[PDB]
Amino acid sequence: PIEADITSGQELCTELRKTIEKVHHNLEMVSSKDMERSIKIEGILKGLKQVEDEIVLACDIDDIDFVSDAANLDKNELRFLDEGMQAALNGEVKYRKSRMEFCKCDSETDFAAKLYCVRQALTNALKDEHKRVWLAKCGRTLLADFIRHTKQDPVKFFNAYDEMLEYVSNDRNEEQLRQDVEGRGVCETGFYDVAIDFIILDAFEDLKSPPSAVYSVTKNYFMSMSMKYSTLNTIIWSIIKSKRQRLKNPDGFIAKFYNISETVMPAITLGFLGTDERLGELCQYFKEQVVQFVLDVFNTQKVCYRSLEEMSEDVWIVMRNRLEAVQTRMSNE
Amino acid sequence: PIEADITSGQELCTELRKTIEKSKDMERSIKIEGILKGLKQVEDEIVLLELRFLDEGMQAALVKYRKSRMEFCKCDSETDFAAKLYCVRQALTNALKDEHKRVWLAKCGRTLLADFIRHTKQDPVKFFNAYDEMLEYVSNDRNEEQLRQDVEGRGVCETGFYDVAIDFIILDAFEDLKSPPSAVYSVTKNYFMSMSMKYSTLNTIIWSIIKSKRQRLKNPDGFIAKFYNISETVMPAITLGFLGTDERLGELCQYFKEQVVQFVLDVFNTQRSLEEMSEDVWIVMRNRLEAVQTRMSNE
Ligand SMILES: CCCCCCCCCCCCCCCC(=O)OC[C@H](COP(=O)(O)OCCN)OC(=O)CCCCCCCCCCCCCCC
Ligand SMILES: CCCCCCCCCCCCCCCC(=O)OC[C@H](COP(=O)(O)OCCN)OC(=O)CCCCCCCCCCCCCCC
Repeated sequence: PIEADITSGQELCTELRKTIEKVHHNLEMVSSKDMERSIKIEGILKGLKQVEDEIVLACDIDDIDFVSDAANLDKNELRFLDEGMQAALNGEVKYRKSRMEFCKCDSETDFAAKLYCVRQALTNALKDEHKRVWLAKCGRTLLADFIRHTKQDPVKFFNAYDEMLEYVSNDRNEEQLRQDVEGRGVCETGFYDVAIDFIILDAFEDLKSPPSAVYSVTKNYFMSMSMKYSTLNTIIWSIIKSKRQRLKNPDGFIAKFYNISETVMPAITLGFLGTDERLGELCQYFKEQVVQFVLDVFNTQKVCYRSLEEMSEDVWIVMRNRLEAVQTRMSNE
Repeated sequence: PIEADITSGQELCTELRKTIEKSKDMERSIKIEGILKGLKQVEDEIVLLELRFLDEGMQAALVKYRKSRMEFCKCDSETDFAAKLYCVRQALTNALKDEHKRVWLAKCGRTLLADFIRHTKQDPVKFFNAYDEMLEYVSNDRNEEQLRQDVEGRGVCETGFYDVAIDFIILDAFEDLKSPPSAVYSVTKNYFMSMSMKYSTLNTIIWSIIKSKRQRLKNPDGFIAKFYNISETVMPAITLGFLGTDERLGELCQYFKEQVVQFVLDVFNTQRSLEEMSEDVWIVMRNRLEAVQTRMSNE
């Protein structure tokens, strides 16, 4: 492909030189400006010929990102995958986004199966209360360390994070949590469906297509970090205030998360859409490992697709370690 | 002719430039980057290288314009558009041959927008400099060609007052304020922010957007850049007015919008001659602008 690109480019430059040559020969035939044009075109032709010979012969910010571990990838028989496969063929896998290509799967059916399996493994591993407690504490210190890195105070985030932790731990709020996400088109209420697909992955998607206004403000090389952040918080606060008006329940799941968004979104936007390579690289490492986690659990060659307990162990290992590497990347500065 | 030929080369270089944009591996990247560097250099070089008056406009199209506002002025047909418009163009430019009327209208528009920036408890000093800088620009006939190439580049047909000021700037402004980005609208209509908080946030956004737009201009001292200077200064006050929570400023904003629209409606109303309608269009214009500056002055 690249060879084809340069091949066509070589043809373009050759024709371009031919065009300039004709003009120069012509201009040569016929005032100071007339001679002036011939002089400039002459120089233009010289440079284009040199270039010809040479040919003949939201902005992502990269950051160190390479975490890997042992994987069980020696068998082709994966009853668990087949169970999801059969269920997928059965017609019991209703997705909300179908990120099959994002998960690098073969077809909707392979994604549909692997999803049904990943749903099971994640919720199964999160049956352990210690794992839920550890994961919450890790996400807290991770987002806190970042909000710290923007020279901000994460108290309000702690309040929203803790307020949200009490809601999900209290099972009496389960129906409302469903009524919310189901009203926003989410099908099941597992961790992946509500946390990964609905919140984070959509957030990484929303950060790739920001309004022309907000990004024009973030990428202003004449604004300090402080004024960038101050402007962003006002916008985010006013939008979440504007969205909170439309909610059917002011203490429901969407409102409880909007409280977290009001606090952590300003710092995250400033990271992804700012001009600081330090803050931007932190965001990319965070994004790259979260995406790599979703990529790893959707690979029969990285996790164990044979049983619930094997996959539950594997998906928890990948989740636990990816999040730690990010929290470390954040804690050390 | 030869100009078209060099224009053809410009297109070819532009396409090649984009195609080029699309240890040995690193070495090749450096080499192609150098090729792209040089290609852009020459690219830039190449770039540098009964109804009497109606009858006049009637069948005159047999009238190049930008937007068909046939409904905007509620006349019979598109062709009735071209006549009434061709007709309005002449009257405005003819009446604007008078230096006294040019001076009065400029003086009126100046104090009007200043009262606007004042209503936001702001200082219109920067606007005054931007307003004057362009007034010197349009008054100097040596900038006439550049003023064409700019507006000509944005699809404007004629260089009269109506085509550049009303059709191109004002009426476009009334439209863009009706479809604001989801972000800017939520901030202005935030009933929990003070007047100061809204204006300051709006100015930061507007200043940064115009910086992002100003980067794309072909002339940093051309007509469009001179207008962006006016926009950078008065637009924050105007946006906060139309989309804010103050009913005093909002009502003032609405009165201004209603007065300009009815003026455009009146000049496109038959119930004529070159001098007779030139007299008529100026009186309505003079009267509409005065009524607005007055209601602005008292508040
Ligand atoms: C970009 C970063 C964003 C960070 C902020 C937003 C995301 C985190 C905060 C919101 C958490 C929602 C929890 C409920 C979800 C749900 O409903 O999932 C249900 C899950 C799955 O088990 P189950 O309930 O199906 O088991 C039923 C058995 N019969 O179990 C829960 O109860 C939730 C478990 C997680 C609790 C939160 C832990 C801390 C936050 C996550 C850490 C990582 C942050 C994101 C990294 C990309
Ligand atoms: C939404 C509000 C926006 C406000 C800020 C932007 C608009 C106002 C400021 C910029 C003025 C541009 C002038 C060029 C226009 C043009 O092209 O008109 C061309 C006219 C007509 O003659 P001619 O040039 O065609 O003759 C060509 C012969 N060869 O003559 C001019 O030279 C312009 C005369 C007017 C000068 C400006 C008057 C003061 C500003 C307006 C105040 C009231 C508000 C507007 C009400 C409709």
